[PDB]
Amino acid sequence: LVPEKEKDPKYWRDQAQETLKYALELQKLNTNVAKNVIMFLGDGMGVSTVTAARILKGQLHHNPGEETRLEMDKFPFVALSKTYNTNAQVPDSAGTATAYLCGVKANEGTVGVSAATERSRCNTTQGNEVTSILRWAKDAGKSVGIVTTTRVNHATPSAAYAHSADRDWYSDNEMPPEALSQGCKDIAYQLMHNIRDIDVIMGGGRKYMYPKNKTDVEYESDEKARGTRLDGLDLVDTWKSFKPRYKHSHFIWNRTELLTLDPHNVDYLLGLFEPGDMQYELNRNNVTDPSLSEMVVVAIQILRKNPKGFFLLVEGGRIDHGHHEGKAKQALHEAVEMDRAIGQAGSLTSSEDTLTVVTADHSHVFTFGGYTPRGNSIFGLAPMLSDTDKKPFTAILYGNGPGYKVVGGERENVSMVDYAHNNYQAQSAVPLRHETHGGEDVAVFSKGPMAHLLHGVHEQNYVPHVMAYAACIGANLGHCAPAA
Amino acid sequence: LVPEKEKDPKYWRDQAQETLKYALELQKLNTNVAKNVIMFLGDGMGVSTVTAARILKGQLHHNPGEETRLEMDKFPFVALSKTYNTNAQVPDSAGTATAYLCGVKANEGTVGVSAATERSRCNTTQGNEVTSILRWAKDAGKSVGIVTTTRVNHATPSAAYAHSADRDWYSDNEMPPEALSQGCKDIAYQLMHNIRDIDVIMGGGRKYMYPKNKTDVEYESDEKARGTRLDGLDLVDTWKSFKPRYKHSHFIWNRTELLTLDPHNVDYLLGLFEPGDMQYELNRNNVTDPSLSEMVVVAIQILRKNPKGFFLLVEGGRIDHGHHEGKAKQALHEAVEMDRAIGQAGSLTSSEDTLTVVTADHSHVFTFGGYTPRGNSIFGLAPMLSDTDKKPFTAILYGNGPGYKVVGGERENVSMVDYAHNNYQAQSAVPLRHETHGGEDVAVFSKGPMAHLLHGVHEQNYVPHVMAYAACIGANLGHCAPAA
Amino acid sequence: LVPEKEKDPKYWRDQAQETLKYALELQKLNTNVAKNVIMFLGDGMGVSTVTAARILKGQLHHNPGEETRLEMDKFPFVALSKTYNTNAQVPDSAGTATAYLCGVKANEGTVGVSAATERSRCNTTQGNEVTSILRWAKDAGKSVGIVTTTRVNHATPSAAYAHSADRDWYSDNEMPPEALSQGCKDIAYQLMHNIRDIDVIMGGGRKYMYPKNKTDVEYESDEKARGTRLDGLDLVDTWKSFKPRYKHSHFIWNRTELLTLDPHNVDYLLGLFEPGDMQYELNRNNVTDPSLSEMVVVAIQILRKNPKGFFLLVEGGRIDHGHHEGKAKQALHEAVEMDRAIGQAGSLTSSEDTLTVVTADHSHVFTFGGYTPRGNSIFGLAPMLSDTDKKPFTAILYGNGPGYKVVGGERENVSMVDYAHNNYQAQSAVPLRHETHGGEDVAVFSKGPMAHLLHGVHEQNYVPHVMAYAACIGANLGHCAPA
Amino acid sequence: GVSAATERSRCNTTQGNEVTSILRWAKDAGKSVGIVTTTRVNHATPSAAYAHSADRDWYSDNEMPPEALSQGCKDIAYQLMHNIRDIDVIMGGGRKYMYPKNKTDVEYESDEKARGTRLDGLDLVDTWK
Ligand SMILES: *[C@@H]1O[C@H](CO)[C@@H](O[C@@H]2O[C@H](CO)[C@@H](O)[C@H](O)[C@H]2NC(C)=O)[C@H](O)[C@H]1NC(C)=O
Ligand SMILES: *[C@@H]1O[C@H](CO)[C@@H](O[C@@H]2O[C@H](CO)[C@@H](O)[C@H](O)[C@H]2NC(C)=O)[C@H](O)[C@H]1NC(C)=O
Ligand SMILES: *[C@@H]1O[C@H](CO)[C@@H](O[C@@H]2O[C@H](CO)[C@@H](O)[C@H](O)[C@H]2NC(C)=O)[C@H](O)[C@H]1NC(C)=O
Ligand SMILES: *[C@@H]1O[C@H](CO)[C@@H](O[C@@H]2O[C@H](CO)[C@@H](O)[C@H](O)[C@H]2NC(C)=O)[C@H](O)[C@H]1NC(C)=O
Ligand SMILES: *[C@@H]1O[C@H](CO)[C@@H](O[C@@H]2O[C@H](CO)[C@@H](O)[C@H](O)[C@H]2NC(C)=O)[C@H](O)[C@H]1NC(C)=O
Ligand SMILES: *[C@@H]1O[C@H](CO)[C@@H](O[C@@H]2O[C@H](CO)[C@@H](O)[C@H](O)[C@H]2NC(C)=O)[C@H](O)[C@H]1NC(C)=O
Ligand SMILES: *[C@@H]1O[C@H](CO)[C@@H](O)[C@H](O)[C@H]1NC(C)=O
Ligand SMILES: *[C@@H]1O[C@H](CO)[C@@H](O)[C@H](O)[C@H]1NC(C)=O
Ligand SMILES: *[C@@H]1O[C@H](CO)[C@@H](O)[C@H](O)[C@H]1NC(C)=O
Ligand SMILES: *[C@@H]1O[C@H](CO)[C@@H](O)[C@H](O)[C@H]1NC(C)=O
Ligand SMILES: *[C@@H]1O[C@H](CO)[C@@H](O)[C@H](O)[C@H]1NC(C)=O
Ligand SMILES: *[C@@H]1O[C@H](CO)[C@@H](O)[C@H](O)[C@H]1NC(C)=O
Ligand SMILES: *[C@@H]1O[C@H](CO)[C@@H](O)[C@H](O)[C@H]1NC(C)=O
Ligand SMILES: [Ca+2]
Ligand SMILES: [Ca+2]
Ligand SMILES: [Ca+2]
Ligand SMILES: [Mg+2]
Ligand SMILES: [Mg+2]
Ligand SMILES: [Mg+2]
Ligand SMILES: [Mg+2]
Ligand SMILES: [Zn+2]
Ligand SMILES: [Zn+2]
Ligand SMILES: [Zn+2]
Ligand SMILES: [Zn+2]
Ligand SMILES: [Zn+2]
Repeated sequence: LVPEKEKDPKYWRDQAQETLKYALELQKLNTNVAKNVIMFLGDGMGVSTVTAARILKGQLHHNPGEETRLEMDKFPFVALSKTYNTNAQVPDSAGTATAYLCGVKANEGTVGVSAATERSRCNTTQGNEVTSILRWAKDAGKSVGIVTTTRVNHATPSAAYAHSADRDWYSDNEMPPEALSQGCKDIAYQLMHNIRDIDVIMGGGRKYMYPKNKTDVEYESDEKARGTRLDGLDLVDTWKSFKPRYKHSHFIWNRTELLTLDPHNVDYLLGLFEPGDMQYELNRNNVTDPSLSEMVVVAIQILRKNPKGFFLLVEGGRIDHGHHEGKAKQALHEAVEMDRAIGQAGSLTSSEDTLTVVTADHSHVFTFGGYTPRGNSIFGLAPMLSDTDKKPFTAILYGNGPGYKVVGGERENVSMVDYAHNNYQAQSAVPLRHETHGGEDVAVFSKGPMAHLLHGVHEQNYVPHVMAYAACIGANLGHCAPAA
Repeated sequence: LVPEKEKDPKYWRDQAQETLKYALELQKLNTNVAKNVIMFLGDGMGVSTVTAARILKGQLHHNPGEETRLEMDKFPFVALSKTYNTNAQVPDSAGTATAYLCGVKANEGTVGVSAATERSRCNTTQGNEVTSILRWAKDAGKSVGIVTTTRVNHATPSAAYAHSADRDWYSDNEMPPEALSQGCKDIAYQLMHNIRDIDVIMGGGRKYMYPKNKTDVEYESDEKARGTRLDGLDLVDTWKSFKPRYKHSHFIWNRTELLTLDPHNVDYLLGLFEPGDMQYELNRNNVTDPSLSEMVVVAIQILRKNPKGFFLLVEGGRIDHGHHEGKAKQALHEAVEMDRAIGQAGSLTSSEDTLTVVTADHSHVFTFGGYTPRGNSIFGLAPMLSDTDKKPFTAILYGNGPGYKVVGGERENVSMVDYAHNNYQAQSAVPLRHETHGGEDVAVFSKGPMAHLLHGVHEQNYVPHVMAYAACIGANLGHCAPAA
Repeated sequence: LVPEKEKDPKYWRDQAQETLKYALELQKLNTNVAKNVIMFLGDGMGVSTVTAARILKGQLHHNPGEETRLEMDKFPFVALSKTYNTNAQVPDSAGTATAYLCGVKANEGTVGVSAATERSRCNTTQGNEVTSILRWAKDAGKSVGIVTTTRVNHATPSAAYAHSADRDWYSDNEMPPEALSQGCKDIAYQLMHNIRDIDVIMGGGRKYMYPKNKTDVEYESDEKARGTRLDGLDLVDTWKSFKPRYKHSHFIWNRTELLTLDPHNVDYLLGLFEPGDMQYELNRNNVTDPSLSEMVVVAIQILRKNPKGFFLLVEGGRIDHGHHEGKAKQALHEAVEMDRAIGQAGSLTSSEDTLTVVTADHSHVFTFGGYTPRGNSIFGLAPMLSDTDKKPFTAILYGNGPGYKVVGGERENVSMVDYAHNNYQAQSAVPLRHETHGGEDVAVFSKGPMAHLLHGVHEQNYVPHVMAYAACIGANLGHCAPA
Repeated sequence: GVSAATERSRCNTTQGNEVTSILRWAKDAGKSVGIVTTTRVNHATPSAAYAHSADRDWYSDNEMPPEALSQGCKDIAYQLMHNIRDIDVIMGGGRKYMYPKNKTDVEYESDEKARGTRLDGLDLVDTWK
């Protein structure tokens, strides 16, 4: 396409020199204290997904896109995060979360607990618990919030509150007899009982909260949507019970109630907007379900009221799922939506006292190549046909996953399919049920007080140690001590 | 494997708080002036490549691998660089090196010219040349060196001294008639003539220097190692004839003469170690050819004589050819070999005066992931088998290229083959003759003075401006005016 | 030009539909309490002036410019403000200030008093004083700050603390002895003595604080910089004196001191960076003198301490000087600089508890136009030459001012002149020493709590009344009324 | 600090029956707060300003029966530093309940009976700063 302004060297020079001046002003560091702390987590947002979703974002504005700036791009400080679990080389959603929430690396498949546990053997839990930064914030006075698009007892959000030996123990319904009978209690149970004054909780998981076979508020006619608690416990009610009566506690289940609440009025909030995982944003109901930006806006309004500050984890957690499904147009629109939410937060707070980290737990085997010309749709085709099998190919290609498609001994001629569809699954090399995670590092975008402390190549479990220090919470208290 | 020390949460807590202590000390920025600037370019060294190579270095020491620190991993300041070309969303090795060496972004396939130059069109070069940091540093009075493992007129180093409308014009042999008509000389010519006192040149490409059909000094029988020049010019000899009279000038071609040189006592070196590209470090002749770290060290020793400092450019540029061949084992080893060069360079210069920026031009469609357990070999296999055709797969997989191996509509059973061999090509999604570049972002690593200025998610063309500012060369001399 | 995307109707429809989608969501009105209040005041930044300024900001980035968004362009709520003074159809710098700061229109020439007072007559200042929103806000226990690129006692910042029957009475040197004997105080004396705890005061006007003939600290070889107080008073030392017992006061005078500051250690700041008016942004000493954005940042960094909130007045006051001189490139660069400063104010505060308001006191007779093509430089020429005298002309043109040039009965052919130059005076219709104000309306831009209350075409006095209601300060404070 | 649902020395009946004191209400509204007594500062009377316990006897953990500690409740001295962490003025007695078991006293260095008591090993004076 070649924009006309970009053929002028003065353009590229002027631009780089402006960039330089800013980097010269960034030498005055922010050594304030983090009153508030916010962490964004694109589940599965590796470095390649960041780029592809920057392109996507701008392309939704009829710009070439590669020139575009994400909201996460504007963060002054970036670093790289080594993401392997003690258990495995190519890590998982949960043990990574124990790293970047609890400050301790752990075995795959285990939340809230250290490496001294094995997965699914349950007596190995006690004495091997590590508490998260969300627990550190609450014990410090702050308000704590969790916002996600996955089940609020899924792998990423659990390690903010739970301590399980298996990520799969959503309720007692999916536990084995042994773990139950050995005393262990489900993630959905631990959401309500480990920290009982979690100010904001928003996401999915309505069906893990209600007594078995109880109908759903949204879908009566759906059986798989029905309750699963073998406890017979109404955990929505167990929740309302654990909050004082002279404080306003609201439980909502749809968008309309969400955009109806008065934030200066409510004290505790539980929004459970689907039985399990929430909608893809391409798939959402503008009526019944809210967006992630909507959840995050209201969440910060409630949590802003605490004068001690607050801590808010936000999981753009459905990015992982679009990739696992091999449906990249889903993964990428999911990531753009978590960027819209990042934008919102920066508008509702101030760089001067709020430390914001955007990062990923791990990455996927999502690539895009093919020498595509400037501005070529990210879901478009590489510019000419294969050197080998003489058929065209997509710019996006996966390393493994369900896109593998050899229609009769040869690979699909994607010219008369719709690669531009929402549920198109780009080809991969190894067919599988699901696409796997990637071992490559992920970036760490930091803004606000003490953000520069996230530098270089670090281990993933360094991430919450930085934040805890900046907000004078947790184990190290030096950034507030007069001894510093 | 799950190492024992790593089961104690004290272990990780102690490590992060170690890392936290280091991070606080970096609050004392290094505001010195860059006496010397050394830039390590790894042709095609994507984020995923760096991580995979970090593991391999550690696995060559029989450590688990994932917990290793490459030499480049020890740089304090990491950033993400946006790689796209004005022309091409997925860029090439030429127009990116215009950007990270001249600070201007260009069209794919051109070097040292603005985007107002159209590829292969010679009459569009005049008036659109843009000079390089290597030029800016000669003009400030420094020693300038180029040390690559590709040809010394390959697209990457050629952007440092040349201004050419097609990466492909190696000699005048490879130039169309009307391009010679119109007047613009080949690259090999420009290497000798544009900047006629380059202090160190070293790498491949010897055949491009000698006139057509002239037996190579090393490969006397080989017919493709003969010179290519219709010029008739002996450019090794022209290189000698430009240099000042009472200064000692040397031209080497085998590894032995390199180490016999006494650096304290040579002023102008030219080492041409192969008729074309130097061979992969795995096929390196201990006898006839030096390694990157051997070329680098001898180079630095000749350059630190100049009291005004030196700019060195080092390209570990067979990383790109590695991935392009699908031979992940080649490219990873190149990457590690370039890391060894980074350590050598570090122990021959001081941080207090030497800004060392390490980055890449672009990435590749190289991924790894298979849920491989901790310590797994990087070239090894994924633990359990494909859900869709029950065959095994390698943890390393490509998005395209020559690893696509269907053996009858079924995809090759790799339990049958040596998936750990050097020239083994991991499988790909789309069969192409050559694996393609990836359009995602690449890391920048920086240590030494002003290194904290390479900080965010920035355009690729930003890099040489930081370097030129740090060093008080080129356009913005502001780091050296009276302004402390 | 004609960018490639703008040829496609989907582009313009997608664009509108997202502009509309945002417009809907803005229906959930922000009714919070303005903890902090920030007012940005572009002196002379009329409506024509901010269209040209938005071109300029984007043209700096090598864009065509017209599609660029300023920072204030991003505020949700726009209004038109009727600027007329009470004895002047085309208003002045000071009497408007009485309106948009004190909520009361007044006569041209007078700060901080009502329309009862006649100019240069002190014996009508007696008992005709109106207080400003700075006073009202301080009176409710907020920190308050003034940050300007004119003198800190110029016409516009003097409406926040002074009640002076003549905007010329900068110090007592400039006052007729007839008024000194009626017993009035110069604005500079009034700064330090009326509201004695203003937390930040930043700008020009240093020479009015030191005693007469006193050699100046920055430009000492020069006597138009020397002290002017006949009082013999040292109001920098007088300023340090009225501060509470255990509080840190500074007084800084150069840019190095401004960024050395630790805003966790400075309760009262005073910063006087030039003897008189500060240097145009395009002329400024990178080293001795701070930009407007630099001053706004550490001003907010200090005032963020106070837990009750703060009020801050920011005046980009040198746009008026730029137009008055006919030098559009200075006036437009001053406007862009204040925009930068408006962007900074957005990242250091949050729109949930901060109402910020961007406006101008009045406009100028600055126009621009001549069927220029798209992307044409704002300081460039119309495409065709005058069909009458066959000579080029500049897109930017003035109603009056020093721009008028006739070289021997002949209007100046301008291809022969550097009309892009930082001091070029684009041609006018009536020559004058200084170009004049405009009597047209000026926009208001408001973001944050109760910002939607600045809504239509209102009188100019109505502005601080909305700011005061929303921050629960001053005379009407039913927005906090436990109901 | 507990309602009438709690039962004395039955720890697991604390959660959900805490009631907060006027001292807490006052700090929550921004007032400075102080507690000056001549008894120990974790004695019955002042403790109701900050603590919520099921037995007044639980001055430090050294006095707590283990199943109380097992069920997680913290001793009153602990709660004095942790519950409201900005009590402006705390004056009175109870120095021994603030330091780890057997640290001699700053004032009576040769008293058996005056050594620290904390099995937490904690220095609650530093905890407090
Ligand atoms: C969102 O949830 C609210 C529940 O508060 C729904 O409103 C209720 O709808 C039922 C069905 O007619 C009424 O009997 C209730 O009186 C309503 N309550 C309130 C507070 O309005 C609402 O319909 C839901 N919206 C959607 C789209 O499902
Ligand atoms: C891949 O598919 C395309 C289209 O399905 C094939 O190309 C078309 O062949 C028909 C045959 O008459 C033409 O009418 C079309 O114009 C062709 N082009 C397109 C874009 O439709 C193509 O040959 C197929 N190639 C392989 C290797 O399968
Ligand atoms: C490395 O290069 C040197 C120089 O080209 C080689 O040495 C030459 O050997 C012949 C044999 O008679 C002599 O006549 C030349 O004069 C020698 N030159 C010099 C400079 O000594 C040497 O053989 C080469 N070694 C390898 C391993 O290739
Ligand atoms: C993939 O190849 C492997 C090895 O070539 C097959 O596995 C072996 O097959 C032989 C057949 O005689 C058995 O005796 C071995 O016990 C098998 N296992 C191993 C570990 O060697 C395997 O069946 C092939 N799978 C497919 C789907 O083709
Ligand atoms: C900015 O102001 C500071 C302080 O007003 C100046 O520092 C003075 O430096 C001289 C030496 O050059 C000392 O003798 C003085 O004692 C310092 N002043 C004070 C008040 O301590 C500084 O030189 C000024 N810088 C510029 C660029 O104008
Ligand atoms: C306005 O000035 C321009 C020059 O700045 C005049 O144009 C030149 O006129 C001479 C002869 O009169 C020609 O030789 C040149 O080629 C013209 N062009 C330039 C760029 O110099 C123009 O005629 C003047 N017009 C009026 C009405 O005064
Ligand atoms: C847990 O129970 C199992 C019974 O299968 C036993 O073998 C194991 O030793 C127990 N673990 C511990 C830590 O006691
Ligand atoms: C949401 O509203 C838009 C209005 O433009 C409509 O086109 C869209 O179909 C609605 N949502 C979905 C999921 O379709
Ligand atoms: C560049 O060369 C071509 C080759 O003949 C010529 O046709 C063309 O006109 C030249 N470019 C311009 C701008 O004239
Ligand atoms: C290089 O030399 C080492 C020992 O010096 C030898 O063991 C190795 O096999 C050689 N490698 C090649 C590729 O020639
Ligand atoms: C007060 O103002 C009047 C205006 O009519 C003037 O004549 C008179 O002299 C003033 N007062 C004094 C004491 O001069
Ligand atoms: C201000 O600094 C810049 C450095 O980039 C320089 O180019 C410019 O000329 C300087 N101008 C003044 C007036 O100091
Ligand atoms: C207290 O403990 C007893 C057994 O020690 C238990 O049965 C009872 O349920 C507990 N109380 C509560 C309120 O859970
Ligand atoms: Ca719903
Ligand atoms: Ca050789
Ligand atoms: Ca000055
Ligand atoms: Mg997840
Ligand atoms: Mg190369
Ligand atoms: Mg003014
Ligand atoms: Mg008592
Ligand atoms: Zn995940
Ligand atoms: Zn996952
Ligand atoms: Zn390359
Ligand atoms: Zn004015
Ligand atoms: Zn004016």
